[PDB]
Amino acid sequence: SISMTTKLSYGFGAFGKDFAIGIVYMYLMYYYTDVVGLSVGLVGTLFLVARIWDAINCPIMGWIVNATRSRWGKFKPWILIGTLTNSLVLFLLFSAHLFEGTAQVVFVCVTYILWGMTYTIMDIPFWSLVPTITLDKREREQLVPFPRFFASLAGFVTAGITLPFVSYVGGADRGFGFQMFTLVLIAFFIASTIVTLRNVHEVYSSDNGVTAGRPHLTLKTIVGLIYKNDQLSCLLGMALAYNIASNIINGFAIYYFTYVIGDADLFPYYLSYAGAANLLTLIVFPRLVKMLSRRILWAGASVMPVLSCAGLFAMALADIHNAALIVAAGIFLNIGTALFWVLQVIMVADTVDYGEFKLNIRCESIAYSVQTMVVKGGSAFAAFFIALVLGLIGYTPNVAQSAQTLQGMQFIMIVLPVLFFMMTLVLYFRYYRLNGDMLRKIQIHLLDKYRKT
Ligand SMILES: O=[N+]([O-])c1ccc(O[C@H]2O[C@H](CO)[C@H](O)[C@H](O)[C@H]2O)cc1
Repeated sequence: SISMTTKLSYGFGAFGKDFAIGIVYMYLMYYYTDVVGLSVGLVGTLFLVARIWDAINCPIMGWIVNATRSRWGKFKPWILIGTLTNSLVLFLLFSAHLFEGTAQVVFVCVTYILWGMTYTIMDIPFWSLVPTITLDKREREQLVPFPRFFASLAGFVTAGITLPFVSYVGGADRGFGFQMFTLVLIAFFIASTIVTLRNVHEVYSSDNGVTAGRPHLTLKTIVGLIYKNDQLSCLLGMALAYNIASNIINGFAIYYFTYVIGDADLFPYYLSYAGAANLLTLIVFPRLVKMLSRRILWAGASVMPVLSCAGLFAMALADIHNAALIVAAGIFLNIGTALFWVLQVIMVADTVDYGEFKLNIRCESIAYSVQTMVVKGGSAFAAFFIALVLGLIGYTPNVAQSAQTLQGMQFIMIVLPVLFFMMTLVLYFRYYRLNGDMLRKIQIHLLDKYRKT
């Protein structure tokens, strides 16, 4: 039994954790372009460089978390530090409207990077608590839905309430409203950190005496344990492919809603229905993973978005008008993404257990470093592939193109995510082994091996 209290406290921790970044991810473009007034090229270059640099930084944070011998634990201290420092840096991030000229181009450039690193400090260790809470298949299956559901809910309520709050509190001074809302986020986020730190207790931590973890390891060694843990490498590839495809699809949606108005008030309906789908499929995930195989659910996680892509491909070939097609594609995609995230967290935990099984080392921090690194690098790589595709199609001037050229660009933008999803499902079914009796073997081997000295 995982104490219902620990489940709920981890859920609220995840809520506060993703409620502090959803605003950034979603409206930092709007803030920096519509409020601060910075060139879109500057913002894009900064975002891409920062994602690459944060992805490079992630394994560094994993090494840091692994080598930290502390009282609270090897995770909670960095969780607290990252939470507080990232709260401060988020407030500073959205306080950019105050400065002007180079002074703010530096400010914006200095805060943003600091916002990305700081979050890493708390992001890697937080999820590293999943493997230490339990080692059982079904207990993980019923543990992770709580945090994933709460994170998704944070994202959607952010989308719903952030603009109303800014308009009501600040009005003309939209930047003041943004930073006041940041304060709301900080309150929820710090309270969530306190809750998770107090009520979540580590059982199978690498800082316990019976575990096989070695604190005094090098950065070369740790990053090599990604390659040695073939299952973690397979997870890296799969998650990178899934993230690249999901980022391409989300960019398509951003263009087809922001630039192409489509129909008025289609985006609110789409967002509401898609959030319902996401949160519901997260709520029923234990029942589904009992009824259907975990493998079936991963296959579905990749396939359902592919069905969305195919449907809206058909819409591209025909008239791009059906709102039902759009909202149904969103529903399918959100079901898939929820399944993916739940299964991915469980799979990172399974990979740390398999690392102890094979290499005789327990490193949670590195597996979740791979998770976050892949989140950043998927966006970066999706940008790279999109730029390659657009340059190949002849959009590299970005001045004016044939309508047929634009439609073919849409077609390719649709097919590419499908290729990446096929990559992830193919790689999962060809190389991944931690799903069945192997999971039980690793669990029993670890429990039996957990005998002092
Ligand atoms: O498609 N998006 O815009 C998008 C949504 C959520 C997100 O956050 C996830 O990746 C983070 C990595 O820093 C944290 O692991 C966090 O816990 C995850 O929920 C990242 C991007």
